[PDB]
Amino acid sequence: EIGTGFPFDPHYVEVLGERMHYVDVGPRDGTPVLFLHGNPTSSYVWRNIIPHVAPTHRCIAPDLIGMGKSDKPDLGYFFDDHVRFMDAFIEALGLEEVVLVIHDWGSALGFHWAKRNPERVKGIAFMEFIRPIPTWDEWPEFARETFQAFRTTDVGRKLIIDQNVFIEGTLPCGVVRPLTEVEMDHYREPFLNPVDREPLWRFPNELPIAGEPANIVALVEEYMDWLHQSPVPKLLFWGTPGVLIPPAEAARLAKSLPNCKAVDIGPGLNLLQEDNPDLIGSEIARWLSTLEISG
Ligand SMILES: [Cl-]
Repeated sequence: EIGTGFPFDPHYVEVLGERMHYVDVGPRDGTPVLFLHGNPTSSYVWRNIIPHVAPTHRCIAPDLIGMGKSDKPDLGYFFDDHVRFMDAFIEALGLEEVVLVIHDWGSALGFHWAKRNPERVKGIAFMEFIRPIPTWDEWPEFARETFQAFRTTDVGRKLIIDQNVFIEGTLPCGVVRPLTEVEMDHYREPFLNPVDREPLWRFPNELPIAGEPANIVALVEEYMDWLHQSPVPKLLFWGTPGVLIPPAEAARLAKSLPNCKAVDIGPGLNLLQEDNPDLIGSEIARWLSTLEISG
C-alpha cells in the first residue's frame, strides 16, 4: 500500500522577500539530497520516497514559489522566476555540495542549476524530465490536443485557471494507479483559490515544444549539452509508456549520458513516484551508497 499522509514538520525560509516552505529531515551532516518537484505537484510527491533516504542522508524538499505551502506572490511564474527563487532558496539554506533528485519542471531547475554550479553537484537522480520536444508528434498522442489547448491564453486559462483541469484532469491522468480522494485533496489544497492557479497555466506554456518558447528551448538545449559532457553520477528512472520520456529515449539517454544508471519502474506516465515509490526510494538510497565507493 502507498502512503497518503504527509508526516513532515513545516520549515520556512525567507527568499527574496517571500517565504518558501520545505521538508527537512535526516542527519544534519554529510551531503544533502535536494528533491525538486514540478507541475502541478509539491513536496507531497516525494512523501513516500524520502523515508528510504532519510536514514542516511539529509532530505530537503522545497515547494516551488507559488506552489505547495510556499508563498503566492502576484507573479507570472515564468521559469525565470522559479530559477531566481530556487537559486535564492539554495543559497539561503547555505547548501554547498548536493545530490539532486529531480522531476518534471523540477528537473529543468535542477539541470540548469547544475550546469551553472557543476562543482557542487555530486550526483543527479532524475525521472520524467524536461527535454526539448522537436515537434508535436514527439509529444504523446493522447495528450497532444490538450496541451495544444493549454498553450493558448483564453481557452488555456479557461481550462487551467477557471476549471482547474490540470489538477482534476491532467494530474490523475499522469498516474497509472488511481489517486485516492485524500491524495487528491493534498494536491488540490494549494490551488483551492482560482487566482492562485497562475503557475499551473504558465508552466505548460513554458514547455520547449516545436521551438517555442525559444528562450526555454535554448536554456534546455544548453543544460542537456552540459549533461552529455558531465562525468557526474546519474540515475535515470523511467516508465512505460511515460510522458516526457518514452522508453526509447530513456534507452538512448542511458547510453549517451556519461556514468548513467537506468531503472525501469514498470508501468508509469509522468508521476512515477506515485506508481512505484518503494523502488524509486530504495534504488536512490542504494545508489547514494554507491557514490562513496571509489572502485
Ligand atoms: Cl507543464
